[PDB]
Amino acid sequence: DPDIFNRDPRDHYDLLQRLGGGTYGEVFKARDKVSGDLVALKMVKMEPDDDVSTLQKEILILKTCRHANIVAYHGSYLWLQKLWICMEFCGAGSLQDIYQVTGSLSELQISYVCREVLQGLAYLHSQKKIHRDIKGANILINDAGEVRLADFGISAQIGAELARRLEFIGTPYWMAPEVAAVALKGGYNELCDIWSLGITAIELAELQPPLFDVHPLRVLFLMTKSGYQPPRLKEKGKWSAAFHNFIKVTLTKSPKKRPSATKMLSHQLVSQPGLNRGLILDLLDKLKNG
Amino acid sequence: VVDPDIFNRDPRDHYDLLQRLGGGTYGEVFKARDKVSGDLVALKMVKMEPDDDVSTLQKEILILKTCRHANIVAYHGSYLWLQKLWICMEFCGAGSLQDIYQVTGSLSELQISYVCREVLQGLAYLHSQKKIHRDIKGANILINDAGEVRLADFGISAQIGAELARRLEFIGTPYWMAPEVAAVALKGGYNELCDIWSLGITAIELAELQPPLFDVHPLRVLFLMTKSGYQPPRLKEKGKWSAAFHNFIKVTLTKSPKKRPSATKMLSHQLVSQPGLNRGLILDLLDKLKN
Ligand SMILES: Cc1c(N)cncc1-c1cc2cc(Nc3cc4n(n3)CC(=O)N(C)CC4)ncc2c(N)c1F
Ligand SMILES: CNC(=O)c1c(C(N)=O)nc2n1[C@H]1C[C@H](C1)c1ccc(C#C[C@]3(O)CCN(C)C3=O)cc1-2
Ligand code: NA
Repeated sequence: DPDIFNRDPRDHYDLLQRLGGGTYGEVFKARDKVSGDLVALKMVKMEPDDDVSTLQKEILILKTCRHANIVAYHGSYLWLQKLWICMEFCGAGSLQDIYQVTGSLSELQISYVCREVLQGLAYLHSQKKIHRDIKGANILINDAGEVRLADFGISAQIGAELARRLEFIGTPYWMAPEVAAVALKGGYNELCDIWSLGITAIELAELQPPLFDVHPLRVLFLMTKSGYQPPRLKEKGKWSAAFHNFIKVTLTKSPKKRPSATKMLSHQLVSQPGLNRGLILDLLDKLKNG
Repeated sequence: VVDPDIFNRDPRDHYDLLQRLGGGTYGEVFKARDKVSGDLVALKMVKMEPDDDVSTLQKEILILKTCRHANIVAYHGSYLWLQKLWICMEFCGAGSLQDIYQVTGSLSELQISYVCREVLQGLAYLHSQKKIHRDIKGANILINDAGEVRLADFGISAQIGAELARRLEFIGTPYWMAPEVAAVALKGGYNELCDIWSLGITAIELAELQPPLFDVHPLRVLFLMTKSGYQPPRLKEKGKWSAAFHNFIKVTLTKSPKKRPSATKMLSHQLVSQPGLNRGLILDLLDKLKN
């Protein structure tokens, strides 16, 4: 790929500190040596006997993605078999990091977050791209209180596996149509991000998604049973009917009836006036006071 | 561990390798003869390393040793020696139905009806054990010297099991995951009824010596099955086949998995329940092969 910078990222950036994990790779905070601007660098090591398809898909996803509510992609450096993905810096970290200090968010704060994530998802889905990993840990906040979607590692893995299973599909002349549809289209569509956002709205309201106490495998099994009920907000009178309805429609069980991102953006909870980053600046102020 | 019952010895202590089978189609399968008794077996060799992931093989052997049925190829055990695993199975002199019809030509309706009944019995057993074959085809249906029909090649089935095992060990935190995504993660997006469709295609293969659309690009064929107006394939020669055979093709090739009948249900279909079906039809096929 000619877009890759074939040089050492330390040519341009002072590495400052490790910021955490992600779906794969280590993320570093760094500073532009010329402008003094801050960035984050997701470093992915490519070891000798490694399939790099997932990494290549991640770069492919980001190369054509330009939307304010998606963490900006500035490019990638390949050096000493390490790929450094350079991106926009969001100084406050993830919402999950934040609410573990501040406590649960207010309804207006959640409404701003949901509106901003929905704007990002509409753009992503308009590119036939899926996030598939929406949660508080993947919603980043910068010092201005603005909302950014991050970590496409899961998205990239899904696209690489789909391309791989397709390349190694062999002769499908005996294959049933439902198997073929799964091989080409994966078994679901972008509306899974709308459900995840509804669960995130509960997360931000209650500091954990439903059934977080339950073993992950057990949770998978419960969601596939006939009696599975979409979760609800635990405290009824704490939240408006608009918030309850938002949760109800985003958590529609059938994907055939789950509304799209663009449709959800006309929902009154996220289309109401007065939603601005200042609501999140207030949250960041709670952080600043222990 | 690949299998607690592995024989930690070289199978060539006991067998002489006589010839490779499949010409690469079946992989490294070998006709082998017992050095002492002269009994013939099939040894399928798979190369192993320390770094090699053994999950698929482990699943394949688990399937073979736990799914003993009259219509599944017989499994005699596995040898591990010098980074080579050998799967020992019964030897079928005639090979697969594809081997046979490339010599004999198209099978008769009764012979195809008998194969379908026997395969459905094996599938009904497999599905009853929460197993999916997912690669039913003429090349994977063996005919032994006694004229018995036996499903084989559980490699795709093993792969599917190994993918599910890896998704669940690395499931992470699925608390934000949508129900339809959890269903695909857990159940794969389809069910054992895909095998019923594959048998319908196989019945056409045994009658015409090619599956429908064999001359169309594989990726093109895949896409067509996802288009709303996909018409399931039919038998070419209408006049050659009975109404029951056409209807059997119709029902197995129900494109909606919600309406496709199960293996046990399909066994009460008029075609595969008719009294004229007996092993002699296949022995007759073997007699034709021998001539
Ligand atoms: C079908 C198959 C798959 N798909 C994958 N892995 C193994 C087998 C598999 C093949 C067998 C083949 C034979 N015997 C014959 C006889 C002939 N062939 N093979 C082909 C050939 O080479 N000739 C020259 C024609 C006659 N016996 C037992 C087998 C067995 N137990 C298997 F599991
Ligand atoms: C103060 N700040 C951060 O703690 C930050 C930023 C930050 N920018 O500030 N990022 C992370 N963290 C931490 C660590 C972890 C959360 C993480 C994990 C994965 C990704 C990613 C990614 C991409 O797939 C590649 C490029 N791109 C636009 C993606 O989405 C970013 C981050
Ligand atoms: Na072979």
